[PDB]
Amino acid sequence: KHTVEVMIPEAEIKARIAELGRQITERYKDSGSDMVLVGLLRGSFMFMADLCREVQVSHEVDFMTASTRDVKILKDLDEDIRGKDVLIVEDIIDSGNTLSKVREILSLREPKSLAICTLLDKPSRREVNVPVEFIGFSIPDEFVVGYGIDYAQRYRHLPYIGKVIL
Amino acid sequence: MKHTVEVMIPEAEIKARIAELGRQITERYKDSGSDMVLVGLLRGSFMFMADLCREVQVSHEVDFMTASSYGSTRDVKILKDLDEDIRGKDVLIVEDIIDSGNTLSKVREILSLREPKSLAICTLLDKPSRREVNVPVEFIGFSIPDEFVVGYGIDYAQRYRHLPYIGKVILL
Ligand SMILES: [Mg+2]
Ligand SMILES: [Mg+2]
Repeated sequence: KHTVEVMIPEAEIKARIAELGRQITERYKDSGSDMVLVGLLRGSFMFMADLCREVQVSHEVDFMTASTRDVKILKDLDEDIRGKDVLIVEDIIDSGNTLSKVREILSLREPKSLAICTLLDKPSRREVNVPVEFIGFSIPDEFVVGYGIDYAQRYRHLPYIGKVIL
Repeated sequence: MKHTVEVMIPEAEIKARIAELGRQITERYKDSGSDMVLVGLLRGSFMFMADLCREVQVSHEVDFMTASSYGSTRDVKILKDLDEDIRGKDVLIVEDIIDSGNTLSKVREILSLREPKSLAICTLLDKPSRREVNVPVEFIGFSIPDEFVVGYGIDYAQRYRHLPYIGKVILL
C-alpha cells in the first residue's frame, strides 16, 4: 500500500543524458577503434535507448543479463569486445557488487578500454569500491522506480524517476 | 561495402507515430483489468520499446526475449526466454520490423502455449512485400517498400543501431 512521488522529472533526465552524451563523445571520439555500449537488462533498456542516441561516435549496442550468491551470466553479449572500447550502461549503482563482477568478467576478454556509465549512483549504499567514470545523478538512498526500474514488476515504463512511499 | 546513409523517417515523425500507437494501445487495453506485459525481441526492439512503453498509459510489465537471429530454414530457438510469467495476461510483442514474418510467427506460437489472456504484435516498420508467412500484426508504425533501412535498432553490419531516425543505406 504505497504512492509514487516524482523524484527526478523527465525534463531533468533528458538534460542530464544530453550532457553525459557530450562527455562520452569527447572521451571516445579520438579512439578510431570499434566501440560498444553494453546494457545490463532488464533495468538499463530505457537509459541505453536515450544515451546511445546522445553518443556522437559510431558504436555497436549489445546487452547482458547478470544475476550471498555468485554473479552468473544469464545471457552473454552477441558480439566480441576484444580490442574494442566498451562502455557498460547501468540504471543504478548501489552496493557496486554486481557491476564490479560484470566489470571483471568483460575485462578477461581484453577490451582496448573498459568503463561504466550509470544513471543513478547510491554512494551511501556502496559495499565495494568500483570505478564508475560517468554518473547521471548521485541520489540519497530512496526507493526509486520508473525509467526501467521496477517495484515488484511495476513502473518500468514511467518516463521519470519516482520514489516509492509506504 | 562502401556506402552512405540518407534520412528516410526523421526522429520527429517516429515520435509523432509512437505517440499515436500508444493512444491506440491504451484504447484497446485500458478496460481489460488484467496484468499486461510488453515483450520486446532483442536486440532490434530495444529503442522502440523504450519510446513505445512511455506512450502506453496502462500499468504493464516490460520483458524481453532473444530468438535465433541466424538471419535472412533453420529452427527458431530461444537464446534468452522471458524472466516473468504471461499466463492470464495481455501480451504485446514489440518488434522493430516485420519482413518475412518467420521469427515473429514462431515467437507468437511459443508464447501462445503459455495461455496469455491475449497476444498481439506491435512493429514500428512493416514490409508487406517481404511476407513469406501470414502473421496478424495489430499495430504498425510505418508501411514501407523493401528499402535498405537502418537506425532506431536496425543495424547494417552491427553499425547505425543508435541512429535516432530511420535511414536508407545507398551502396556506392
Ligand atoms: Mg550494483
Ligand atoms: Mg520477422
